Amino acid sequence: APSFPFSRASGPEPPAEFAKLRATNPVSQVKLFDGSLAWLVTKHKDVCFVATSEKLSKVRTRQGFPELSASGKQAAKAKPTFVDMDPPEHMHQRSMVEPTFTPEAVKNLQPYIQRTVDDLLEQMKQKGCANGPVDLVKEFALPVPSYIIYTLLGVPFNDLEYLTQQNAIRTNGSSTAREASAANQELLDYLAILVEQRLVEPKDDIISKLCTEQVKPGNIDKSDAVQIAFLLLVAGNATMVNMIALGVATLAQHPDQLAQLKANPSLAPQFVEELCRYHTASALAIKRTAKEDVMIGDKLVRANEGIIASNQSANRDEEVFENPDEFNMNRKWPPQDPLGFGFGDHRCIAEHLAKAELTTVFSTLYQKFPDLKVAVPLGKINYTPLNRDVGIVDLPVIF
Ligand code: HEM
Repeated sequence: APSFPFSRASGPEPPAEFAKLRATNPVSQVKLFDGSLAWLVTKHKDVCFVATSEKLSKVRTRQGFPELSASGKQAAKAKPTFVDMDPPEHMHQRSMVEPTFTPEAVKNLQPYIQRTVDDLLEQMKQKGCANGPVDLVKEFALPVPSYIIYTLLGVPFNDLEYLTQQNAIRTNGSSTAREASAANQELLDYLAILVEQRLVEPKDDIISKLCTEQVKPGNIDKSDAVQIAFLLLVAGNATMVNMIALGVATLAQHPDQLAQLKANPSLAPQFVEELCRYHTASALAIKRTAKEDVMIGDKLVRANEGIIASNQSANRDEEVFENPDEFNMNRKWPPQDPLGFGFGDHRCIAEHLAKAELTTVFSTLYQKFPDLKVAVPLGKINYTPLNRDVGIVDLPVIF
């Protein structure tokens, strides 16, 4: 059994194993870091089954849960939030915070999302690039989702820049473990204080809603509110940063499609849909353990065996998406959903917010900077390490 996670084939490409497995062995066994074996599911139809089967569990203290690193094994000890829950506990807690992320709520947020993107673009303009390229990640891709989710949670404007840097330090590949855990503690301590404050005078933010509607009535206590706030911050922020940077790099690689976006910004929604299919930047979140024996394709998965469902592979599934390895914002879409945001009950709570952010970015960025160019040769883009989810560490641009 091959070791898993697989490495990406190159900077921007998924692992090569997935295409071979989809063709010859779509439900296979892989070896995890601790020597345990898990089942790996690679086809779109089987990923959807894994994501919805009531015979499968996300509870991480069940025997056989497929942890991918040693830190995940000890993270499993903590009291769980809804990301790690099965029905009916899952939707009991998830529903406490879902109101902010509904399509209607996200529509109402659209002026604020646009103003955030406008302000940060204008800041970048004023900084200019007269002394060399600027890092689109540091200057733009990192603060845009950070400022928005921090603001929704309830962080005041003056604290945004410090907390944005601390969260970036958490996931920066060159941070030492001491730097990353210090940044982590800094975030948790800040959130505990903000929870104490909002318990005394609620405002109009997510933490206030949790304090007023759940903590004070005693449905949860204040430490649960901190953990839930923390989950909403760290679950998707690094992914959002990567998607923004990957969209710029991808457009630099497909000049003809960038030219269409420049001439018709209203193509931004379709560009975003294809971006999220092609660059599946969160590819290791659909994990389960079997509560009962379950048959997947031609394989029997026994109770207490772990399953990893690759939505990355599913998003390149030839049986669903014609020419899946071509980036084509003008593709015709089949009836089946792309799985960039997962599937089923656990499907990303922030799918609509994330797409609204991405759509706002790519309908605005080239109207503001029509001559935006990646400043280094495209073969020299600093992608995330090949053993990690696809992403971009820094992206020098001029404009
Ligand atoms: C492009 C941006 C993003 C992508 C590609 C993405 C992707 C995903 C994926 C693949 C999952 C697993 C879903 C499943 O189990 O089927 C997920 C879950 C989740 N994501 Fe996102 N995400 C993004 C942005 C965000 C943001 C901005 C937030 C929070 C503000 C967020 C919060 C969550 C949470 C809380 C879950 C767990 C949901 C549950 O189990 O009920 N994500 N996301």
